Amino acid sequence: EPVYPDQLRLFSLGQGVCGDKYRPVNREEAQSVKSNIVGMMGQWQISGLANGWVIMGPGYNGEIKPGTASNTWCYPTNPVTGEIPTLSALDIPDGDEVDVQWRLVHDSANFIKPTSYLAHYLGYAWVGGNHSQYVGEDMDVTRDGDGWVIRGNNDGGCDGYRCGDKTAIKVSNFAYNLDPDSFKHGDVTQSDRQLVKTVVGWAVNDSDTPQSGYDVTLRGDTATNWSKTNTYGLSEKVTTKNKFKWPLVGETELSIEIAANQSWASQNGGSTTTSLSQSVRPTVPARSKIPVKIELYKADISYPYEFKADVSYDLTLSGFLRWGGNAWYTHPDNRPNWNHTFVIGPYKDKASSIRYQWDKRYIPGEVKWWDWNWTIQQNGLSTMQNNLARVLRPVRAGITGDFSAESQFAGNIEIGAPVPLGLRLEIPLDAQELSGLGFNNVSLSVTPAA
Amino acid sequence: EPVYPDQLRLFSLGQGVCGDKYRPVNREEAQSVKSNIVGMMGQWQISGLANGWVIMGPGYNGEIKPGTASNTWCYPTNPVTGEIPTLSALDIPDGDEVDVQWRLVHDSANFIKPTSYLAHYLGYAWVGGNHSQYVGEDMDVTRDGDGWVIRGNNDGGCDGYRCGDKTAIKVSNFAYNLDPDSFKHGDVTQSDRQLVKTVVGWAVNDSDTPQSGYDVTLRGDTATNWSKTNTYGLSEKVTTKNKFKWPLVGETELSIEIAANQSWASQNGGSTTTSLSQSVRPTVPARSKIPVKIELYKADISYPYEFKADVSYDLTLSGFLRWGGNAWYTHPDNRPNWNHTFVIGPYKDKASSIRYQWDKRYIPGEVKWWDWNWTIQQNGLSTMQNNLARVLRPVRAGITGDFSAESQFAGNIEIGAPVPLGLRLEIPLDAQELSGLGFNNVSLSVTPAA
Ligand SMILES: O=P(O)(O)OC[C@H]1O[C@H](O)[C@@H](O)[C@@H](O)[C@@H]1O
Ligand SMILES: O=P(O)(O)OC[C@H]1O[C@H](O)[C@@H](O)[C@@H](O)[C@@H]1O
Repeated sequence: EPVYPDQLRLFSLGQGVCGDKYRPVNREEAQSVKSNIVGMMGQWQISGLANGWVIMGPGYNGEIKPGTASNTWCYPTNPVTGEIPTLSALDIPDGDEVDVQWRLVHDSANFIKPTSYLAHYLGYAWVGGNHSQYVGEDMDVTRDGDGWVIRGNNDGGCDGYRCGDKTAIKVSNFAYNLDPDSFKHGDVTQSDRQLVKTVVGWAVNDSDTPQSGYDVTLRGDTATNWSKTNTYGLSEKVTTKNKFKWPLVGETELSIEIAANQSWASQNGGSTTTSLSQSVRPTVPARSKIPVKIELYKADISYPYEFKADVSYDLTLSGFLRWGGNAWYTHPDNRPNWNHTFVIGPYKDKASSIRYQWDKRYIPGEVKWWDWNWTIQQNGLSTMQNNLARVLRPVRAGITGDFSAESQFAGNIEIGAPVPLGLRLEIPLDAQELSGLGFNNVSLSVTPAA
Repeated sequence: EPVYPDQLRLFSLGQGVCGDKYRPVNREEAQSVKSNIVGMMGQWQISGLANGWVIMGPGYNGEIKPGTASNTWCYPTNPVTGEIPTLSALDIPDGDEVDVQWRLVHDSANFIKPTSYLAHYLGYAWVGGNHSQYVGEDMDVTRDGDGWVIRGNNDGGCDGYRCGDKTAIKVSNFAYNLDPDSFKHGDVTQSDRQLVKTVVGWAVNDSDTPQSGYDVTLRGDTATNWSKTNTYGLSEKVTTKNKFKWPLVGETELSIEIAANQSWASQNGGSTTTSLSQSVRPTVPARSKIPVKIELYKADISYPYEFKADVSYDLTLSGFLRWGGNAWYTHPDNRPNWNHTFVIGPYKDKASSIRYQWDKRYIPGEVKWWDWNWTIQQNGLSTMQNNLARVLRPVRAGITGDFSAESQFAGNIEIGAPVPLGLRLEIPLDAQELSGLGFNNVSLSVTPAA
C-alpha cells in the first residue's frame, strides 16, 4: 500500500497518459513521498499527476497544484511489494584501516547478528559458536589477509550432524570511496583576504563615436600553494571516483583538483598555477576617458576538514546447505558445500546483488540464485525486510586532516564614471613589481566583442 | 559548453526518439553528469542514449553500456546557455541573530559589491558613494527600523546628473531554515551500550502437528530522555521545513523527532515513552519447545552538535532607472523611481526570483520584469553569470550546542532450535524488578498471525 518512489516512471505521452503497465500517480500518493519525487525532478520541471494535478521541480519548491502537463509521473499497476528499506548510514570515525574494519565487523548488533541471520535464512547450517544455542552468537572474528572471517567458535566438541562444520562469513575486498559532497570543515584557524597591489588607470576614447564594442581583458598567472595532512592510515586506501575541485570556503578561491584513482594520502599538496582572466565591456562616451582598476589579492586559509568515505565489501557465505530447508533455487537435498559472494555496496552483477535478486523475486526467469520468496515463506516478509535492511545498511568512515592554502588572484576589472578629457589604455603595469609580487606575464589588451 | 542537468528530459517515444527540439544525450555526456541523471531514475530503470547505449538506474550503480531501451534521455538541440553557477555556501559562524545579520550585510566582497553591481547592471542610477568613482564603494550600511539599507555615502557635493539620488539596497524579512542533512558533531563526549537483563525461557508446541501460525509478542514501554543546548540565540528564530529524525551517531538506535514550524530553541526535548512492541513468527515442530531469549539494554550518547541553517532574505532595489540604459522589460526612458524586490532564497513567485527570470529569459511571454538578455548584451555573459552567482550564493549560519540522550530497549526476540519434550510460554517476568530497570508494563503473549 505505501508508494515506492524508486518504482515511479515518467512518461511523455500526452496529458494523463502512461505507458503499458503503468498508471498515473495521484495527488495524495505524490504528497506522501513528495520530497522523493521532486528530488527526481529538474529545477523547473513540471510533471503531471492523476486527474488534473501536477507536481513542480525543486526550483518551484516541489509544489503540487492543479494544472496540465504533457508528461506524467506513473506507477506500476503491478508494483513489487515489500521493498528493503534503506536505513540511515552507520558512520565510523576516522582511524587506521584495521581499526575501522574492526569497529565494523565486530559489532554484534549491526554486522555479526545481521549477516549471521542472513546465512541462516538461506539455509546455511550451523551459524553460531558452540557456546550459544542462538544464531550469530559465540562467533570468532579473525583476520584473513585484508579482510576477516566470522565463524562459530569451535572449542571443545559438539552434537548435530556435521556440527563441527560451521558456516563462515568472509568479509573481504573492502573499498572506500571518498564523497566530495560530504565535505565539512571545523573552525577557520586562519583567514584573511589581503589587497596586495592595485592596478589603476584610464581607458580613453579619443573619437567622436561613443566606443562600445570592445572588451578590455587582463591576463597573467599566479600560484595556489596548498597542503593537507591525513590523521590516520585508512587514507592510504581511500580514493575518489571522479576528480573534483577542492571546495570553496569563505571569500577565497583556489584551484586545487583532487585526482581520481589515486590514494587520498598521496595527494598532500603542491603548487598549481591559477590563471588571470577578467574582461569588461565598457561603454565610453564622446571623447572621454574612464577610470579603471583591478585589485590584486593574496589569501590564506586553513582549517581542519572532514570527508566521509563510502565503505563497500564482499560478503562470502560458506558452509553446507541444510537438508529440507535452504534457499538455493534448486533446493538441493544432499547438503552440498556452498559459497556465495554478495557485493555489499555499489552493484557489480546480478548474482552478487541482494537488492536485484529480491526486487525481481516475482520474475521466474530471473531466479537463478537464491529463492527470496522461500525465505519469506519461512520467516515472513517483515523479518526478511528488516534483516536485509541491516545487512545492506550503508557504512561510511570519516577521513580527516588539516588543510592549508594560499593563493593569489585578481578581482574583477572595475570601471568608473566616464569623465571628459579602437579604445586606448593608459594603465601602467610594472612587470617587475608584479613579477616580484607573484603575478606573472600580466598584460592588458583591448579587443572586439563580436 | 557543459551539459546542463536541468535541461535534460526523458522521452518515452520508442528506441532512439526525442521530442521535437531535442536530441539524444551521448554516452560521454551521460558520463559527465551521471549522478544527476541517475538521481532522476527508477531503481532498475534502463534508459536510452545515443547510438545504441543506455544508462541504468541507481540500483545498477548508474552503469552505462550498450543496450536498447524504449525511453531516451534527451538534451535540447538549442540549449539555454550560461546557467548561473551555484557556488558553495557562504558560512557564517554561529552567533546571535544580530551578529549573523551584521556580518552578512557588512561584507563588502560577498554582499555589498555583488548587490551593488547587480543594481548597476539593471540600470539603477548612482550605485556608490561620493568618495569613490567605483560601484559599490563608499557605501553606508544603516539600520532601517528592522533590516538594513546599503546606499552610497551622500556627504558633501557630487557631480553628475541627479547625482544626489543614490540607489539604495535594502535587506529585510530574514528567515533561517535548519538543513538536517548538514549535521556534524564534535567529540563523542560519552557513549556506551550495556546489557541490563536477559529474559530467557521457552515456547512450547504441545500439539501433534508443527506450528507456524503464531506471533510470540513482547509488550511494555520505556522512556527515552534526550536534551539539547543552543550556544546562541539565532536558534530562537530557526525552523526546519520538514520533520526529521535526530541523526544516528555511533551504533546506538534512538528515536527522536524534530518538528517543523517550531523554533529550534523551543525543542530541547525531554522524556518520551517508547514502546517495546516486538514480534516473531517462529515455527515450532510437533511436540516441542524452542528456547526463547530477549535482551534488554540501556544506551546513552552525548556530544557537541552542529547543523547549518540557510539564511534567506528579501533584497529590494530602490533608485531611478537610467535614461538610455536600463533592464526593465519596457525600457522606460523617463528616469522613473523604481522599486523591485527579489527573494534571495526559496522561490516565491516569478517576479521576485532571478534564477527563474534568468532561465526563462528566451521565452518572450515570460519576460514581464527584468530583461536579462539585455543585461547579457550590455555587460557580457561571463560577467552577469559571475555576478548573479555571487548574489545567489547560499548563505548559512552555524546552529550549535550540546546533545545527550538516554534510552532503554529490547533486542529482537531470539529463538533456539526445537528440542523435544496455540503455543505456550514459560518465560518468567518479574513485574517489579523490570520496573526498577526502566521497563514498564512488560508482557509476553502468543497470538494467531492472522
Ligand atoms: O537438517 P539438516 O539439513 O541435516 O541440518 C543439519 C543441522 O542443521 C542446523 O544447523 C541444526 O538444526 C542442526 O541441529 C541440524 O541437524
Ligand atoms: O542620464 P541617465 O542615463 O539617466 O543616467 C544618469 C547617471 O547614471 C549613472 O549613475 C551614471 O552612468 C552617470 O554617468 C549617469 O549620468
